[PDB]
Amino acid sequence: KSLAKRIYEAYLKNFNMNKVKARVILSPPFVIHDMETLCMAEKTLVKEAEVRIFHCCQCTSVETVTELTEFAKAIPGFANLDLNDQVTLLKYGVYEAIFAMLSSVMNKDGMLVAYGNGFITREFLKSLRKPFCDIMEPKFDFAMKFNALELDDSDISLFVAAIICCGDRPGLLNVGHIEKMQEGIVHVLRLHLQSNHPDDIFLFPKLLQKMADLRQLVTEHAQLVQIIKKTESDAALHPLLQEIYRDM
Ligand SMILES: CC(C)(Oc1ccc(CCOc2ccc(/N=N/c3ccccc3)cc2)cc1)C(=O)O
Repeated sequence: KSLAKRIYEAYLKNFNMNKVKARVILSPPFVIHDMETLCMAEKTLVKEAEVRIFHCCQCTSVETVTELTEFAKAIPGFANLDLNDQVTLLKYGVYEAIFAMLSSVMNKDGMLVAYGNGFITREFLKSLRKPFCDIMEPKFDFAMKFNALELDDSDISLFVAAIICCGDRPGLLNVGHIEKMQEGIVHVLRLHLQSNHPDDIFLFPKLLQKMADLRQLVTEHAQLVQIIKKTESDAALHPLLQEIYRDM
């Protein structure tokens, strides 16, 4: 199906980091396993260590939104939608996509950061004071079960495309058409999963469960976000991310 080929190529063009790239790397990355190694990484690769780390998260968040936006625009049909719908889908979709794609750079030990040249451990993140330690853990939890599906980039591209073109985001104008868009993408995905993962012909419905879990993961994230907004002064939230979260 040509739709699979376009989305995949759009995803390779638009996402600087992808799974095969991240796996080749994890197969020489710098390891932030402690403060001493944190500071060293802040010398080369990119105020409390905690809020520093947080700020780095926001930077990465913003870059990925930009890339998701550009990826969206390259999805057949997307640019032909009304603007308020292009905005709506992105608004409600970026964080599900972000956390789905975050899985590609996480193993049980930690996650790649600084465009791949850094690696921050899961443990070191958990050692952090509250609530900042509660930020990455649920994402690591999601990632482990997600990576267990062993999707590749050709799968993930379609999965992210489906997250984005989602007929049930609140406030859509042309729902009928967006439903059909999603149907077409979901269709490509299912068949693609059937040819690319014959060993689990029910991998498709499992990914639908993943979608549900992403919606719940993100909801919980926004709450922790709202907590950190009200706890820590010195942890300012980037106005772009703040706009994304507004009335979400
Ligand atoms: C508030 C915010 C930003 O929440 C999020 C938190 C995490 C993520 C996923 C990406 O997370 C990262 C965490 C740490 C990173 N550190 N990189 C370095 C580099 C050098 C030195 C120290 C750390 C990078 C990514 C997404 C969102 C949100 O709601 O957007």
